[PDB]
Amino acid sequence: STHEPLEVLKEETVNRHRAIVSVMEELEAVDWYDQRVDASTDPELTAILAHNRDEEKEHAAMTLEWLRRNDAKWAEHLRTYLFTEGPITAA
Amino acid sequence: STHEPLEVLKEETVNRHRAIVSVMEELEAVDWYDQRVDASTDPELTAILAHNRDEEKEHAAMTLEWLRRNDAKWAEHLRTYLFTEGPITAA
Amino acid sequence: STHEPLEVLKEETVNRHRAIVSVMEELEAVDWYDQRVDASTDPELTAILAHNRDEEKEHAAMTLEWLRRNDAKWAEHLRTYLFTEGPITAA
Amino acid sequence: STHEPLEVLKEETVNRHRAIVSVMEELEAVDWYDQRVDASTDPELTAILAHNRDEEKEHAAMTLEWLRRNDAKWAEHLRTYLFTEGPITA
Amino acid sequence: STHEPLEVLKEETVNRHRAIVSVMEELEAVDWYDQRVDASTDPELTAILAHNRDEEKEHAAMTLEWLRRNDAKWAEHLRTYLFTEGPITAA
Amino acid sequence: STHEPLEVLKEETVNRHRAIVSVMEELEAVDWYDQRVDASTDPELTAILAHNRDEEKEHAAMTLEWLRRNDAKWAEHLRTYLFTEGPITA
Amino acid sequence: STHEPLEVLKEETVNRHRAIVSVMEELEAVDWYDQRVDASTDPELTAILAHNRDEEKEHAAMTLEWLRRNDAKWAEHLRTYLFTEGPITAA
Amino acid sequence: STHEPLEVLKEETVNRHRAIVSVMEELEAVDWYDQRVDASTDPELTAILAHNRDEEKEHAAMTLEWLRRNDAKWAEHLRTYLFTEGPITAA
Amino acid sequence: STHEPLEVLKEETVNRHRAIVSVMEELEAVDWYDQRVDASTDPELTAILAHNRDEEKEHAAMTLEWLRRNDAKWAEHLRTYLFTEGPITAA
Amino acid sequence: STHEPLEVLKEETVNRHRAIVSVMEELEAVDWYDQRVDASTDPELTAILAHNRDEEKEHAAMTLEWLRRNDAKWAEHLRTYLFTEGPITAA
Ligand SMILES: [Ca+2]
Ligand SMILES: [Ca+2]
Ligand SMILES: [Ca+2]
Ligand SMILES: [Ca+2]
Ligand SMILES: [Ca+2]
Ligand SMILES: [Ca+2]
Ligand SMILES: [Ca+2]
Ligand SMILES: [Ca+2]
Ligand SMILES: [Ca+2]
Ligand SMILES: [Ca+2]
Ligand SMILES: [Ca+2]
Ligand SMILES: [Fe+3]
Ligand SMILES: [Fe+3]
Ligand SMILES: [Fe+3]
Ligand SMILES: [Fe+3]
Ligand SMILES: [Fe+3]
Ligand SMILES: [Fe+3]
Ligand SMILES: [Fe+3]
Ligand SMILES: [Fe+3]
Ligand SMILES: [Fe+3]
Ligand SMILES: [Fe+3]
Repeated sequence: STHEPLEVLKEETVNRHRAIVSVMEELEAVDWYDQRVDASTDPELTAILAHNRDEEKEHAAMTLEWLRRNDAKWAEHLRTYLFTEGPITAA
Repeated sequence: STHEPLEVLKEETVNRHRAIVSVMEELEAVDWYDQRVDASTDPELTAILAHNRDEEKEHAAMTLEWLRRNDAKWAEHLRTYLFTEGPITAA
Repeated sequence: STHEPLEVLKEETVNRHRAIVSVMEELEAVDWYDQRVDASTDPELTAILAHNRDEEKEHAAMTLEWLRRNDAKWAEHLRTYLFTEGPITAA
Repeated sequence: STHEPLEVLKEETVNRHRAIVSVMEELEAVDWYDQRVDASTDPELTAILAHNRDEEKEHAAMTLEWLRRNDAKWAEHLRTYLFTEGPITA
Repeated sequence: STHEPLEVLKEETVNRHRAIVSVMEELEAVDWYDQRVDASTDPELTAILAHNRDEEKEHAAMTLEWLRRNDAKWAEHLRTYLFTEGPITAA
Repeated sequence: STHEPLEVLKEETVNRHRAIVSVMEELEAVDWYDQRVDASTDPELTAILAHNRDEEKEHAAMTLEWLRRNDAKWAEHLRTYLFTEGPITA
Repeated sequence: STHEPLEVLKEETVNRHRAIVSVMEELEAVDWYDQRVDASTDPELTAILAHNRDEEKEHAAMTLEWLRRNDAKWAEHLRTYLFTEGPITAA
Repeated sequence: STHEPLEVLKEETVNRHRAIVSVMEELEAVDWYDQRVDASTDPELTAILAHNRDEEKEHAAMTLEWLRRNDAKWAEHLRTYLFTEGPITAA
Repeated sequence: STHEPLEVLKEETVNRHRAIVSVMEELEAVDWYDQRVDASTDPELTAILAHNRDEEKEHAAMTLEWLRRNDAKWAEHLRTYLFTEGPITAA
Repeated sequence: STHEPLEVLKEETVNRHRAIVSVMEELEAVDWYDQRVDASTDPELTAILAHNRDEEKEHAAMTLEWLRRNDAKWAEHLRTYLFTEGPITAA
């Protein structure tokens, strides 16, 4: 699932790939579940969709913390913007 | 680009969809660029790919902070795991 | 996200569609996470990937149980095969 | 059809992959068929579509049972929720 | 799932479409299952795969007979070639 | 275009794959052409579309006979339903 | 199957779209069948594949003639290059 | 980009594949551009789109002539139908 | 082809969408033709592929110029980097 | 991610491939972000989307300048059309 041949990729690059596509898949699941929660017309299904939705956010956060500990630029930019106040574009 | 009809989705659900697919696309770009950075055999191109790569991480971080500010469970789970030490699964 | 126009689909068909597509996506996440667990060369990442993997199995089982309660034929066939011993093809 | 090279995957991982994608494909067929059953305006076709639909559930159930027998946490989590009463999120 | 808008398609064209895509999907399942049957290294799984495989052929055959009964050229061409002997291109 | 590596597939399996994918593509063309025939507002084009459509059916029927001759379960199930009368789900 | 909404498209444009996509699908079948013909290890199947292959070329040629009759620039460029000798880039 | 492994394909088959997929891509560009021409509400863009469209037809015709010179059935079938008069299905 | 409903998109956004997607498709064609030029083993075909390739670049440049003239930020950023000589990341 | 096998492609072809798909992805991001800016009903999100949008144009422009410096026909055709006056077609 990589775009370049594995023999020219550094191991750390490939591990970061694994982490990044995981976050991508978690975000997609968050998004789809939230849409299904709004549209669902069954209360028992809605409670299940909403529970799964919010656990995906936890999955994403864990993997994003791993990216942060293993990439100086993820560390730098996440530190600049996360948990701030005032206009996000002026930080 | 939504899986459910727009008329049954809450406004904040659609705006979070816009933000979430944006973060997904930034992540994809990070990964793609980093792979091309490893495989490139032209250092002038490599310099452009790496420059672009790291700005995508900033675009992702900005959008993630917006999500964090506009979604309680994103705020909760990001607070739990980001900028921690020790085992990520037990934070 | 349906193959037929929503206005000819019964309400229950559309809810089962939401549940079915959720189980599909969970199964896919299990499989992909398990492959990344095998291939990962970073122990902290591996711990995270395996943690998320097993929670997707729980998201799936919760949704399958909803399908079972809301579809007589799922109930019948799941009852026949799940939690049995001996040859599966002979139950 | 795997995302990681086969030489780094354990045999058991690959067999579970085969089962898992089988279940996915059965689920998809159940959903597709059910929608076509609702939309179809020919009763003879509808009968075929519905027949096929419910046999895919059986295909899915059989494959899922194998998965369950060959993966400890599938077995654990399915045991928690399947054939229960009261709120599923509990 | 139609290539043309439903509002210009005749009802019977749309029903034949439902049948054709059904057969297409069955054929795909037969093929994927057979490939998994050859590659599987667990005999209990292999037996299930083979079982499912052969029932997809029956799903296809039922739907093909519906097409034969509802389309005169399907009827003509299936009668010319199916269950014949000697060279297929010379029937 | 196979989901499993070629080195573990039997030769006959790969040939059936060639046949099956051919039939799938013929069916897709039949369907696509029939929709275009319905939507077309040019009679000369429609005539071409309809002609091509019905020849795809012949392409499919030929390849389907090859499968019937080379796969016992295709022979069995095709024989149960094809050229029959009364309700198909029986 | 169009990229723009049908009500902004001229009728004739939509009919040329039907013809063009038909030719595209015929070309694809020609290519795939030809590849299957080279790879097949069953002579009887190969004869069916080659027979079908060459009839796709006729389906394509027929539809292409309609295009030529209904589009002045198709007529111009097909006239310039088809059935010529010497270097194609110098026709 | 081939469906069969390159080692079982004849060189000529692969060159024909390169030409066929080129024509397919040209036809797709012709169609897409023609749709954007009808839909555009900017005349300067429209003139560019129309210009590109008609040059794609030329690219297709050139490549189609190469196929004709390198494939007996293309030569046969193109000769039968192109630049004819009266009903196309009857040449 | 758009990701948001057309009725919420400004007319100029939609026209820029048409141009942007045209450039993307032109770039794609340049890349694929260039790959086919390298791999082709028939010199007559290679000459056609190379000719078409280089015309796609002209199609892209024309459309890129339309974007330059109709979008302030494209104009600003293209002006900064196009037709320069020093190291690209420092302009 | 190439359509031809890497061992038949020149090094320069593959690096141009890396730049071109990068430009394509940048163009796609510009378009998607621009559509989201129009549709967004959250002004704080809109400002992030617009910021990111315009930085993608800069990423594209850098990469495009690299292509211009490494491909004689890109340089020739870009020089013909960019930053010109009068009708784009007649330049
Ligand atoms: Ca997913
Ligand atoms: Ca992208
Ligand atoms: Ca390992
Ligand atoms: Ca059975
Ligand atoms: Ca399927
Ligand atoms: Ca049965
Ligand atoms: Ca096709
Ligand atoms: Ca009509
Ligand atoms: Ca294209
Ligand atoms: Ca200068
Ligand atoms: Ca250079
Ligand atoms: Fe998850
Ligand atoms: Fe970005
Ligand atoms: Fe999940
Ligand atoms: Fe099935
Ligand atoms: Fe089936
Ligand atoms: Fe055909
Ligand atoms: Fe055909
Ligand atoms: Fe072209
Ligand atoms: Fe072009
Ligand atoms: Fe970018």
